[PDB]
Amino acid sequence: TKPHVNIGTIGHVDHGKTTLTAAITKVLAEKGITINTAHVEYETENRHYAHVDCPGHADYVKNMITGAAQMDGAILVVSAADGPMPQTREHILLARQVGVPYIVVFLNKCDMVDDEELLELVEMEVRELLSEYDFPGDDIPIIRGSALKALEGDEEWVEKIMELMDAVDSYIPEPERDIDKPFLMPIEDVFSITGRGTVVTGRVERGIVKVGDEVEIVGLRDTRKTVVTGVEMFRKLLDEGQAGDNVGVLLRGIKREDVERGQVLAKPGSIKPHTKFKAEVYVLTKEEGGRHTPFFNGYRPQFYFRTTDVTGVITLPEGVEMVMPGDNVTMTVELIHPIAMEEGLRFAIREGGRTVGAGVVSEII
Ligand SMILES: Nc1nc2c(ncn2[C@@H]2O[C@H](COP(=O)(O)OP(=O)(O)O)[C@@H](O)[C@H]2O)c(=O)[nH]1
Ligand SMILES: [Mg+2]
Repeated sequence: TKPHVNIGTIGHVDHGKTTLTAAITKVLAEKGITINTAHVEYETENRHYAHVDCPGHADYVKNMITGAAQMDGAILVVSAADGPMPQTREHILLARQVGVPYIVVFLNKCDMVDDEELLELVEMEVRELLSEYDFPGDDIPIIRGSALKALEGDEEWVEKIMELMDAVDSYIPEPERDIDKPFLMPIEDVFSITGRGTVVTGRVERGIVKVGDEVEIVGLRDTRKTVVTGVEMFRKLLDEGQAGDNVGVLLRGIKREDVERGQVLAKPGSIKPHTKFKAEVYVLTKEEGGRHTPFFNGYRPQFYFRTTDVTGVITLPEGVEMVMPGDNVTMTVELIHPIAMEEGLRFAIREGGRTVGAGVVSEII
């Protein structure tokens, strides 16, 4: 019966994220690139959660950009004593750059703060700071609690943990399943057979492709349309192929010269080709197998999107001159060929087949 949701705690060091994570688990029970990540699983009445808490700054940066999970929502932990602090802002910004869809706030350490008027002012400030980065600060739920005192079993704080989790259960919706999204299949291989026409293999990323459906071929070249005359696997002929399936798809009236790896098939109009975009990117450290030297405004490495890579030129934001191994940066990119893309799409940066970066499209230009 029970739906799955990926969430995780964000906010400034020491504000209570790890404590809150253990309070939530305690209470609910009673009822290459390296990322340090504590994962816990727990349940409410209505839902199953996979929850990540990170120790270090770098970990949040890397988990957010090059995940593993992808957060359907985040719990912003903020100390009522202190107020929002620099990493409060940084994590809000990152969540916006990478497309964390919803936020719920837990104002923590309310056991250290009598004075209702002060709590309201800290609350108003959290709200404004959320709205600076276009989250709807006026409607976000903010619960006032104490993770410490909830683990001691103190009743009023145990109930604030439940108030949080009720809020999460209601305000953070379940992610749209991939099968209910517009059809999309990145193309891996292309075969021309004289008997049949041209078939493109790959994995359906989303939706359903049905024999007789019409699809666009998007990216690299100009968007052409066609109709699907066949779906297949090794000795099976199928009427359709769905999200997760590896299939060959037979296309009608398509010369082999007119499709290639890196293009996608897609429901007509569902996705458009682009060369220019903004992205948040994490640059790997020497130790992660990345660069050991900085790069600058000209830099022109390979961008890997779905099944292919395209050369692109990187422009740094105003007042950033260099990027070191281990930084994260918002960069603007112009690729030499268009690629089917949307905000939220993740990609790698490589040079000579060696991974130097991981990124996500934050804005299409
Ligand atoms: N007074 C009080 N202290 C807390 C509360 N939650 C956490 N702390 C304390 O603040 C410190 C940092 O908490 P922790 O969960 O490690 O912070 P994190 O870095 O955000 O994960 C620890 O000493 C906690 O015991 C709370 O609800 N009330
Ligand atoms: Mg912690």
